[PDB]
Amino acid sequence: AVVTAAGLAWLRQYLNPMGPDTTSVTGYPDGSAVTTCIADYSNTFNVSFPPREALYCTGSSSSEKPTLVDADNYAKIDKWSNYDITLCVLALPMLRNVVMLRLYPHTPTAFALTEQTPNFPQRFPNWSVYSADGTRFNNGDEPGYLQSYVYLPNVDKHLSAARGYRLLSRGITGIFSAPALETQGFVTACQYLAEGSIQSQSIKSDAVRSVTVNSDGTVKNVESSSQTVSSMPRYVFPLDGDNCAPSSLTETYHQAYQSKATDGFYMPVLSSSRDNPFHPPQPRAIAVYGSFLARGCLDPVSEAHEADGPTHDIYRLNVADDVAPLFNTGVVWFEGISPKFSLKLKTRTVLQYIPTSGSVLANFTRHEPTYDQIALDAADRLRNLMPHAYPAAYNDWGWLGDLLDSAISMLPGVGTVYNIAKPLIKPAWNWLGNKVSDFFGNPVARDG
Amino acid sequence: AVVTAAGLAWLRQYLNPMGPDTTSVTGYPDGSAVTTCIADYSNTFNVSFPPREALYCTGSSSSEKPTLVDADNYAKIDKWSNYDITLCVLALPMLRNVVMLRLYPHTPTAFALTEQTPNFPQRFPNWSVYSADGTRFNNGDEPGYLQSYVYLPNVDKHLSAARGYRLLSRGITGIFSAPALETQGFVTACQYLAEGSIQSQSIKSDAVRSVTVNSDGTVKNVESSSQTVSSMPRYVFPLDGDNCAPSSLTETYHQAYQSKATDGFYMPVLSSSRDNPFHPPQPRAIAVYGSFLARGCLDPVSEAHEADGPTHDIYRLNVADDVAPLFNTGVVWFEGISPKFSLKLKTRTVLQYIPTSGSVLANFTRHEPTYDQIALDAADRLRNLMPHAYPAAYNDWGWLGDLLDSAISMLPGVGTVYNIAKPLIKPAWNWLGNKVSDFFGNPVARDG
Amino acid sequence: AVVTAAGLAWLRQYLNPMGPDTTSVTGYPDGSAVTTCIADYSNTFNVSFPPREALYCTGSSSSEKPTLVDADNYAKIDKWSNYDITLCVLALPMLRNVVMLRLYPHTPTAFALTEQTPNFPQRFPNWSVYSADGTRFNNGDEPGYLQSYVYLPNVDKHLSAARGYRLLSRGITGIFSAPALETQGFVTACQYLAEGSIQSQSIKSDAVRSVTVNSDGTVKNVESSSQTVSSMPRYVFPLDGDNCAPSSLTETYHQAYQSKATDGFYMPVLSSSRDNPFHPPQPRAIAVYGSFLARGCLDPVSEAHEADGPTHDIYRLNVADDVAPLFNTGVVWFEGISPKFSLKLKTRTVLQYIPTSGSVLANFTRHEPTYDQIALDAADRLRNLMPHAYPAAYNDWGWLGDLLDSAISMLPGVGTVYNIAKPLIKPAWNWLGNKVSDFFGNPVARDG
Amino acid sequence: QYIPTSGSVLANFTRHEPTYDQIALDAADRLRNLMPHAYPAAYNDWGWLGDLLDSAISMLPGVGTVYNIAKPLIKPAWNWLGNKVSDFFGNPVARDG
Amino acid sequence: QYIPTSGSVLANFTRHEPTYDQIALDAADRLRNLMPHAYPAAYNDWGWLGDLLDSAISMLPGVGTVYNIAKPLIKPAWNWLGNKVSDFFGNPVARDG
Repeated sequence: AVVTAAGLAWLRQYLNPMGPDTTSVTGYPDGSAVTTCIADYSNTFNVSFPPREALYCTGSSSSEKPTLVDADNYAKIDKWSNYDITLCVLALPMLRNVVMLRLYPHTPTAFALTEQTPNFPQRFPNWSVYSADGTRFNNGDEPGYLQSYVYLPNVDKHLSAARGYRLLSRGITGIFSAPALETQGFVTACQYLAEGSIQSQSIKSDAVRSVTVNSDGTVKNVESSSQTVSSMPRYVFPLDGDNCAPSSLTETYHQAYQSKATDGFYMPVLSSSRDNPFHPPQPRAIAVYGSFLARGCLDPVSEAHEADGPTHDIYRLNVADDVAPLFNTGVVWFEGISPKFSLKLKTRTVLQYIPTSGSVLANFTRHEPTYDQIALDAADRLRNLMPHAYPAAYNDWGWLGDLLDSAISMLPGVGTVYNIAKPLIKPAWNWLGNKVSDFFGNPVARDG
Repeated sequence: AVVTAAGLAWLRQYLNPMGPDTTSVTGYPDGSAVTTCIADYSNTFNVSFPPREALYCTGSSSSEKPTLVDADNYAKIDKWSNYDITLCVLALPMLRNVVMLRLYPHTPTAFALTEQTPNFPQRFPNWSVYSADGTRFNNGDEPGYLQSYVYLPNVDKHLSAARGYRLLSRGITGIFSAPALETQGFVTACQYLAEGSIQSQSIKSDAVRSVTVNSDGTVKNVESSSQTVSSMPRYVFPLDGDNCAPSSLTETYHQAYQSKATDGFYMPVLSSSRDNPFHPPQPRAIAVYGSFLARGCLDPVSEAHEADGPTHDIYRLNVADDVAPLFNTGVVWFEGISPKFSLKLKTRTVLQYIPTSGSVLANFTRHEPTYDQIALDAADRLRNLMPHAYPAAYNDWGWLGDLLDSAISMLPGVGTVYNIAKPLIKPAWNWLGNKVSDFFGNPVARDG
Repeated sequence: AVVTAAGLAWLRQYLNPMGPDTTSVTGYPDGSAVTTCIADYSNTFNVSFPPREALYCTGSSSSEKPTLVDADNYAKIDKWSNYDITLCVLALPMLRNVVMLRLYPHTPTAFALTEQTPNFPQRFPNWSVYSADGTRFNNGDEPGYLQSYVYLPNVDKHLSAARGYRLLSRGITGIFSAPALETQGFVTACQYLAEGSIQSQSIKSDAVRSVTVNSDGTVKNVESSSQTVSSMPRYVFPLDGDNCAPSSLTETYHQAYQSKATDGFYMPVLSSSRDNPFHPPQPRAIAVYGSFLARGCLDPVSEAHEADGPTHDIYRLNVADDVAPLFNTGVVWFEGISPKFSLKLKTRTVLQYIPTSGSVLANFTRHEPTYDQIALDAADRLRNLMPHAYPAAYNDWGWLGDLLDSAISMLPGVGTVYNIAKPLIKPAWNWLGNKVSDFFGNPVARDG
Repeated sequence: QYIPTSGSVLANFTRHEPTYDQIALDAADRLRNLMPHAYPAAYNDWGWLGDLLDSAISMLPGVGTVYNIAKPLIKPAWNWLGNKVSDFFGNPVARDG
Repeated sequence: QYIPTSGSVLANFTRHEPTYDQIALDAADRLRNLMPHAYPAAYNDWGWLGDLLDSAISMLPGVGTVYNIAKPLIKPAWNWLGNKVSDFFGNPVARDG
């Protein structure tokens, strides 16, 4: 009838993963009655304009031979560094490979993805180049953008030795800095559910064509093996790359966060469901849904045109991982950024494990099978009205917890004891104009 | 603690889509906090016995060459027109192709479906013929039935330009008319959940057989490529065609609607779940599950008989669409209908969109992120006790809303303020015998 | 506002399927408003050490020729019978093939499964031998263990003639007996959700290699058909075979049951969800997920190494069935058992059907569309705190129903009438030490 | 606003709200001659608008007035160059950007 | 206890509980000289420990005491060979194994 302490702690760490008060770590309040070990991974990365030494090509040049550095095509990327640039970060719900960084000479119209599988995608300190025409880059082409994955190795090590897992919370902080008189730029951030699933794309086989012209050998096996079959199963994400441009995200989602570049960002990615069950680690190749070209059976056609129906393009990422289901995909854009910028990415990922017998995690187990329906219902309440992101320095929200959680905890059903906690009003998160008001109307003076 | 106005409006439009009072259009009460545009499609079609000009063949005759009219096999269909006929309408949850019309010389024992993919399925004004032996029809065969799809083009246009969608409500009205002294016939209607999913059927490849008899060429590649693989993924519906006969539906479902033909029908198709999340438009080829023939591994067998296990037949519809998940499939039968009938089909489909930037829908957005748990719980309450259909003229139900919704709104939990609203009794929808009583025992005198 | 009688009856039969008081049979309290027929299957089997006549080989020896008895390799199994043995029972949610029995010379480190598909898996009275090296057994090998499936034929007959089905409850009782002075041994039991799904493994095709050396025939079709495709779809269970050892299960799950062998076991398998919808009978080949070997795209690799990514091994069971989704998988181990033991397996499976018109089930229908939200919420409450198993003789629990169900029925929301029913404390199910206390602290003196 | 043509796209987004309000139109005619032609780009969500400015101006039109007095109205001074901005009721406007 | 090194495995299992308790440390220093060096293998879950022994010893340290008297403490006799074992408060210890 009242929210417990463990439920409140879980709610605070779920909504504010990188808050200063979040020191203790608590599990999901479902009373699973299983031996669990909760792991907290805090990582920091300093991303700036990469040098030539950490830049590789994804084209067919690096097909069999391993990663190849740029053959001093770095002059074009220096030309990029002449003017302002754009920096996209894309946080898919993958456990390792927490975010994908991408660098553009200028803001693109869409989050494009190469149709051919890239060769040797690079972890964060190294980058991989992609051409301007939306294809993989070989030496001598025109570079279009740079891409890298921010990888957590300890997550991989611990996921190997676990019966099951579930993501408890994840937050990404974007401390931005630039030289004086070069602080111009804008930051946008948005979360939305891209519910991926295990799917296989439709591919075609090859028909054999043998013409035996021998006097006794005249088989002439002209059989048509060119039928339509299913490819290897992959975990495909329905992220709308064509609608991932910053302006579309701002005008589509009301909780999207916009501010000046110097404010940075702080995205506490949120789950889209109220139940968070354990899952066995099942890494798979990740892919992203594209769009279809041939209408196929979308119009009255014949049998032969059934096969080439609305088959959506699947973009292989050449990255294997197991994803946290029902968790939002985040995307932030830094537009018009000075090329000599500096972004301190600080990611906190807290997730629960069921240890395997004889594994390392078995030495850190913790028996807290606490249960709290009120906390879960409050999270389901709050999911639809929290902002998608906050300024990087906006931690330790006063309204959270003793007011916001308390105010939202008595709507669920009528399971309420205290008559009235506090009236709740619609906040206005206008960081660009310095007219920010919280959920209770109290103003937010700038703390940074 | 009390149902809001928006929740009541959504509930009324969800349960009575074609009610006269449903003028305003309201979104799903979940407080999605997204920019949405709600589109209402009202369409009217006059279906009667088709002439020869609008009748095409689905057989291999129209394989490469486009649709072929009947080569004056129309005499047999005129012979159909000599006696009474049967008219089935099947409303699958497909967004476009709202219903499938089918014309039979007499009531079939099951809703059969051709094993081979039909050639050029026809939109409503045109029809396609299928043979009497459950196969596709070429000229010179014996026609078994006629089939057509009722297509909504504006739905396709708007679905192209949308990040996401969800079906809000759908209703189908069946105004029936016939010449005087030819009003005999019966109408049956039933809704049931056919939860489709993306599945691929099991097919076989072709083994190459090359016999090189040359003096130096004696390779003899006899390799067996004839293995079992997966076909193209399709959205498959588990509709029980073998159990779709009118009598079985009447004796299986208590809420099934039965009446005289002149009463018509009015089916407000209902969702089977309480959550209606947005989904990205992902059109796919539609198919229907059949039944298996070879038991396979249902009995102790060897390895070689693993492949030919219980593989269910999949009937390709040669139609591509994206379906509304968790929505009931409706089916109505008009049995013993005079051949010179006239059915006015009136379909109302209201569904929500997330507009894409720069699209047409962006000019009609409407920001109403209202939330109402009571309305959703009331819908979950009511799903299991509303009739599957009503007579075509039975709109503007008095019991709905201020009594039925109010009576059902205080069961959910104990979140109740008003002590007692109105006692609820079991209705008796006996339209055949004119002994209809509503949910509160009040009689229903015939209004048409 | 109060739990009905039908809801209480369903809850009692769901939590205590084999209780003495469970005489009447009641359906799921969801008010489906469908014609249903509830079938109760009670079966008894006497499993002991099999004789040579009922022992077959799974290897390639019995590939085309049917099941082959052991060519008097039974001396090694007699050597097994010299010392103590181990007996595992694995209750997957398959409707028929209720349990899988397995006999080991000594406790294994994991629940291994053969990589090659076994030939002719045997129903319970017969067994099939598997080698000690985790491979199928031919005559002359080293036997590793024996395996059999306990099959219910009436379930198959009734599932054939049904539109839909759902499992209502399932319980397995393990009455254990042994000769005097040979009662040593231990019993362990554990339930956990292994949420299976329809998946297809990644396989490879065969590239054709034709070398035409004729003077005019010089085609040289060297085309590479060796691409990666999807195999036949199968229902795959993510049961952790590597973590199914008894000790790991005991140390992982708090509700796992441990006792002496003579106590037997009684596992009332429980659902993992609160909704139990009807499903059409769709038998499929069953398989079990293994583990992957090649990391593949888990590390930065090229395009050619995308295919051999983290592809998990899929172990075909060569058994076709339709499973009850969202139901727990049970596993019990009898360790250190005297070889001349005797286990009376008593399985009770109660499940609901929607009869097909003209079928046998249509003669036993029963119209009880009762609805009870409180009972379902109470089941969701209780799922996480009931023991996974009880001693075989521990039926008719006093605490159940008028106390435990009543005590748990007033937590859900605040939909509560009676002020306080009874305080609930944490039970201690220490059957090994005879210090068992129930949910209310009352001791449990040994009744057997 | 549009009047949709039959069979056009707009016909799928119609909305029947034939509401009438003479007071609002008269208030707009009142206010046209005293609102500033422009504001700083960040000066949205004016506090004085609506519950004060519209209310203050809504009782001048004719004598169709119910509430005796809403709020006195004074002449604002929109001096953005010198940071001496005062709204229609004399309250100062501190710089929000 | 460990202080994890950055990037090590232990860093994934840290736990922030900087609790401080002088009374517990003083009680341990109190108790070190009067606990038996060993017990029978089956003699776990001592009844006297904690709510009596720790409580009885927790009010000797200094005079930082709130509760007037917890329980008198007497000299135990751990004679396991002769089955005449008495705990710190004189209660006998019947053989549990």
